[PDB]
Amino acid sequence: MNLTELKNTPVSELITLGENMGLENLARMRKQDIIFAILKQHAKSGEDIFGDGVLEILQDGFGFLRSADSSYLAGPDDIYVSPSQIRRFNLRTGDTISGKIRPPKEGERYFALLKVNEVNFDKPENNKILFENLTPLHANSRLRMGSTEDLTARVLDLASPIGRGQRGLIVAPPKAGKTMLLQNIAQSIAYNHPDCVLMVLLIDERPEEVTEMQRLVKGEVVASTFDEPASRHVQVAEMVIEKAKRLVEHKKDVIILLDSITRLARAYNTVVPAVLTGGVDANALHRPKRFFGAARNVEEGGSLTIIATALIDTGSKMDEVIYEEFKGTGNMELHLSRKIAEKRVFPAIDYNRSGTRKEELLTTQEELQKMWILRKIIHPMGEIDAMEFLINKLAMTKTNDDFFEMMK
Ligand SMILES: Nc1ncnc2c1ncn2[C@@H]1O[C@H](COP(=O)(O)OP(=O)(O)OP(O)(O)=S)[C@@H](O)[C@H]1O
Ligand SMILES: [Mg+2]
Repeated sequence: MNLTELKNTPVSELITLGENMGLENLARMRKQDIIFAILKQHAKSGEDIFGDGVLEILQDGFGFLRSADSSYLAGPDDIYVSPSQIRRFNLRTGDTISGKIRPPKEGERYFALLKVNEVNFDKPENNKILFENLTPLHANSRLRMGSTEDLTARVLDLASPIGRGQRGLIVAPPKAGKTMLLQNIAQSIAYNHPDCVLMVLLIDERPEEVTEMQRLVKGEVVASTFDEPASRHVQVAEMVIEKAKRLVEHKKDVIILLDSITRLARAYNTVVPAVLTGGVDANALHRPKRFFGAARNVEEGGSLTIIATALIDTGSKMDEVIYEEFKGTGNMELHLSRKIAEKRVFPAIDYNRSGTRKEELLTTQEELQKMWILRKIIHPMGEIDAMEFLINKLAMTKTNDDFFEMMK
């Protein structure tokens, strides 16, 4: 007597019951559409129907349990929540409600929630929200990150360390090795810290890039495709960040690997304007600045760390304005050099103009002391002839032995 055995299933596989049930024809029905016909059939013979989703309260006071699998897309398989059920348990957008659901009545489109079991993976008896969580520093906890796959991660913990609940900005021009850098972060965080909920968000991304990201990354991978309207690029980011805070409310750590603040801001721009400077509404930047600005280490407990990408040298006059607005709004900067990518040289990062401010407190009292040694002999070093020196003086060693036996 259940139907939550597996909801997150592939399309061709989901037709398991489509080859077992007494269904007429299922030729032109979507994946989210076919679950609706199956759920109603398991309702025809009484039974109990369990279910879960992510809360999104609409303009009219009611909400729906949006499927995290479908990147919070609106579908028929969504579970409805009444305004009465919102007041009953103090529910806000971003909540992960789970429990028994009910079949629709006559004149009802959606399936509705019946019983509430877990809110935010916890009993309905819980407190303080992210908006009033005291935010002192990013340095009390650290996300430390001999294969060549650990070469696009080794430089990071020397060039620009990643703090727990830290605002990070990756700056990259087209074709600089940006997409796989995020895939290298995702590895050096899952294969190192499998406790903090990892969310990988991609705005206005290609269909082949999202599926590859969905494959290689362990965790929540929410993304919007290029064919989708400008409004949907917002909805996903609006839903990912609203769930993230809700988890930080439970003293839990959350890391968001957002792709392109620009591509997110370009969406936030085409969805409400008024007076322009170079094709960008100056008022529109307020909404995406709230997204990136939420990244913090909470004093009471938990963290929210957003390591997002900024696009420079796109060619567009709009994209040049966006990065300028975000220059130093974060406290962690990782530049990606154009010239190092032009001559096939990877872990391509501008070590020189890529620091990670407020460092002192993120490392031990002398963990930084042997890091400023190389940092003092980079000024006379070139650009493309600076990264080759960072491989040979690293490959023959490990992490802490990088200078103890490498000082002549
Ligand atoms: N860590 C890495 N190790 C080895 N090769 C890399 C690494 N990062 C990037 N590359 C190479 O650099 C190229 C960059 O392609 P992507 O991984 O898609 O990065 P990208 O700069 O985001 O590409 P665009 O601009 O979105 S088409 C690839 O062809 C890879 O071969
Ligand atoms: Mg890419």
